[PDB]
Amino acid sequence: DTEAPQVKSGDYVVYRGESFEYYAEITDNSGQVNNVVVRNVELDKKTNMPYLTPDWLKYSTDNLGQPGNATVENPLRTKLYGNVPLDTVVGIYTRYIVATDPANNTTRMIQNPNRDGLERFVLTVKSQNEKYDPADPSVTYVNNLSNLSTSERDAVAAAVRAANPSLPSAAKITVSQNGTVTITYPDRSTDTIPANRVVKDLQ
Ligand SMILES: [Ca+2]
Ligand SMILES: [Ca+2]
Repeated sequence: DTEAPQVKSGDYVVYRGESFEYYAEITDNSGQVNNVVVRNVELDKKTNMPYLTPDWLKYSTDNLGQPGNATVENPLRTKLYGNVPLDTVVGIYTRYIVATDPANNTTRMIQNPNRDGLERFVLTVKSQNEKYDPADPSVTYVNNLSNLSTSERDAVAAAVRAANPSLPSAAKITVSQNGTVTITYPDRSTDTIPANRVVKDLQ
């Protein structure tokens, strides 16, 4: 056996403050894979060993080291998962999935976008606001569209929550002097709802 295992992955998106779960598929001409490693291409400048960042990106593979566990008909599944911290940066990470067969052939890491979705994958970390699309609330009637009272602002905030049960429980809903709504997600990103869908002049 001189053929390394092959990997089929994809483009993975995750969101701060949210959990994620993706599955990559691994095959080998022998039908058996003994190890799968998800890793940065470069070695940890300290231990001289492979590592994986971000530290919140985890992986696990069931049924390693068993005959017939990685056939083209029934590929081996590696789970990539985690909970994205609220405080991590938003950005892209390009990482590699490398598997080893009984002959100790291991998938090669090739730094080329033409390998994206195979053994190389791009993990996009977006802000939490990008997971949600706030819905307009039932309008609140106000005396003056240019100068909302405290109680009118409170009522708008409640109306926005009532119409958006899917929003993170810890999101903060604030309302400006003209009825503009800001939804501040736990990761501090924001969405806005324009006043003209939220408030109406009483008269
Ligand atoms: Ca092989
Ligand atoms: Ca949004």
